[PDB]
Amino acid sequence: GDGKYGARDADTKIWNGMVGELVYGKADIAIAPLTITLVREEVIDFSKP
Amino acid sequence: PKGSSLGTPVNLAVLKLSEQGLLDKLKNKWWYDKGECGAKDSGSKEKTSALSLSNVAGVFYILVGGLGLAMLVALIEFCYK
Amino acid sequence: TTILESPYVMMKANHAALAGNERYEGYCVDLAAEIAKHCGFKYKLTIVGDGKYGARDADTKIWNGMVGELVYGKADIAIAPLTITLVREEVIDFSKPFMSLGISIMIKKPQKSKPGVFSFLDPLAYEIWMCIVFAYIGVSVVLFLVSRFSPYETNEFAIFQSAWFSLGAFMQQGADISPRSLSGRIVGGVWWFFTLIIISSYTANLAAFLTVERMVSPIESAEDLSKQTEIAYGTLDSGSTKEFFRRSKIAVFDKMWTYMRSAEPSVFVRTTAEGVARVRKSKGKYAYLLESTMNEYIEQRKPCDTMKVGGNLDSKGYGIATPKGSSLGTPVNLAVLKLSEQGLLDKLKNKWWYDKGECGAKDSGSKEKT
Amino acid sequence: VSRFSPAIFQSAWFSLGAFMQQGADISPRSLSGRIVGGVWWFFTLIIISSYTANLAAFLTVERMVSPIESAEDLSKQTEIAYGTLDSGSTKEFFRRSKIAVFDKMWTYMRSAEPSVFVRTTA
Ligand SMILES: O=c1[nH]c2cc(C(F)(F)F)c(N3CCOCC3)cc2n(CP(=O)(O)O)c1=O
Ligand SMILES: O=c1[nH]c2cc(C(F)(F)F)c(N3CCOCC3)cc2n(CP(=O)(O)O)c1=O
Ligand SMILES: CNC(=O)N1N=C(c2ccc(N)cc2)c2cc3c(cc2C[C@H]1C)OCO3
Repeated sequence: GDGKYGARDADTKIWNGMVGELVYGKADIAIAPLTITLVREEVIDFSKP
Repeated sequence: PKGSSLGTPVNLAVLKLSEQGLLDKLKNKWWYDKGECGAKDSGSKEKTSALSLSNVAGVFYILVGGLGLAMLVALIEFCYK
Repeated sequence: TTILESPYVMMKANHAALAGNERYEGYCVDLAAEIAKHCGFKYKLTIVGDGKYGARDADTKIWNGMVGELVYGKADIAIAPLTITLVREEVIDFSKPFMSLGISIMIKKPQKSKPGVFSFLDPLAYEIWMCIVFAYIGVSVVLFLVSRFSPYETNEFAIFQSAWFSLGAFMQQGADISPRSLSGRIVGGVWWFFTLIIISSYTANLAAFLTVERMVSPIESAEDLSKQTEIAYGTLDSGSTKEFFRRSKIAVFDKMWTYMRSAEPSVFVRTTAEGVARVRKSKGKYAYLLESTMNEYIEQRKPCDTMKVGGNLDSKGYGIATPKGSSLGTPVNLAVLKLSEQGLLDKLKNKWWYDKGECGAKDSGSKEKT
Repeated sequence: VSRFSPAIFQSAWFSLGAFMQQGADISPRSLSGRIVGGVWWFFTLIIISSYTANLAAFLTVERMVSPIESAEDLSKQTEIAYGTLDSGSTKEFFRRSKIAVFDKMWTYMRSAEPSVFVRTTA
């Protein structure tokens, strides 16, 4: 959506981007250059780099 | 997604593609093969080890020009009987 | 469980004194202490059996090493530099990689002093030295014509004698000419200025390289390393480094692999120390391919004559191996990322590679160019 | 290459005038003497050029030394050692310092062989 990366908002605290689409079940997988970070490993799982 | 069926198979497939060499092959395919600058860019064997030819060619040109002017002078000298 | 290898896990100077966890020091010991701080658990450091890495046998098909100790429940976790591979992910779980690596080239540090007859002409060029004689003969041929003196008036002609006079300009400052000559005055006038600029540039450039001695002569590229046979290059007798060149799809690594397979003498060595010794004894004529983690450490140790040239070739990494279905898997998987984002992993890397490295920066400035 | 038709003083006095000046022209003017003096002038030219160039190299590497009035640069060099006292406030000050300069100095003094610390000030 609108070219958003896996990022969690600060005010509304809503996950937007590929991680957001995976959290709310809108998508099944995200084969994209997504950096593995601790903030995203908590909500969605990551494969080996 | 956490608890999805595709997690482990993709986790293993990434390692399978990296150990086979397909990931590096795709990297070289879409980065260097399709790159407009295929070979090395602006890279010489070594960055000015000595002196360049264009650097002395000007002195050589002023030498040739002086020799030509001296030939002209000799041409007007022998004609004077 | 972890393997005793330099410098990841090393025994202290007083290993016999005291007991428990103080007997070991290194990178993985600080990493284990930090994991126990960010996860909270009592940990006991144990050495792997007879120093075996994570490898599955071919005949008996028995897992030996750290991976084996986790499979049969002999150990609970393996904080050790274990490479993440597909064959090991099937049996035991892996945490995110805490350090990336790749196969690199190690060569001896090149010497700068190069005395000899081949270096006196280097300050100018291969072409300028061959052009100064062309300018000299171009001046001699003009001296053949500009040698015209006043005779009452189809000439006396100049043979043999003209070349004699012409040869004089190369020795003396130039000109030579004939007395009371109008055109030779300017022939030698431009010649003297030309040779003056030439000698001035020669002396100036010679001074420039007696103060700035850099002399970086390695190609620094694997593809040109395969395109030359003077400096040999080899890997290990057995291991993933050799197998990577074996099953490689890129034509560069295939050329390197054919070169190493049809190598006389054989470029492969049994141990890593044999490759390091061959690099240190060949005086820059041998190269050794090995993982970058060991290449950098050998470069950071005495006698500092080894150097890691170029970059990595493949993308692999070390990760903490956890047993399948263990409680510590996910907390360690998250703690690794937490330590990487804080910067403690890179801080330990700089601590145990460069800070404690025998090869210091060396005194700033200084005078070693006599 | 001179008159040698069989002690000769003629060819013993001409020799030094070509070593000094530039060329090889005396009373005789022979081409063979030109090629004797032809390589000599180039040889001595290379010699004087290299002498002047190296002299510039030692007038350039003599005034590029750093005296260093700043402690930070004193820590960046290891030929000239620097130390404090075995016990006192100076050593504890280098111990509990938050600036990376004094921390580098403290690590240098802590991992010093031979020991840079002394018992007394004298
Ligand atoms: O998983 C593996 N991890 C490894 C880790 C290391 C080290 F760098 F020490 F950590 C080394 N060495 C490199 C330098 O020489 C001494 C041992 C070998 C490893 N091997 C064997 P390979 O098959 O030759 O790669 C593995 O299999
Ligand atoms: O309050 C303090 N005032 C101090 C005053 C002086 C002096 F300069 F002589 F006045 C000295 N010396 C400097 C040269 O070495 C001989 C004695 C030490 C002092 N110390 C000990 P510190 O713990 O090493 O600083 C103090 O504690
Ligand atoms: C003791 N000599 C020495 O250390 N070198 N040789 C000189 C050199 C000095 C004098 C003369 N006459 C010729 C060469 C040289 C020439 C160069 C150059 C670098 C040097 C420095 C080293 C190789 O880079 C390009 O050219």
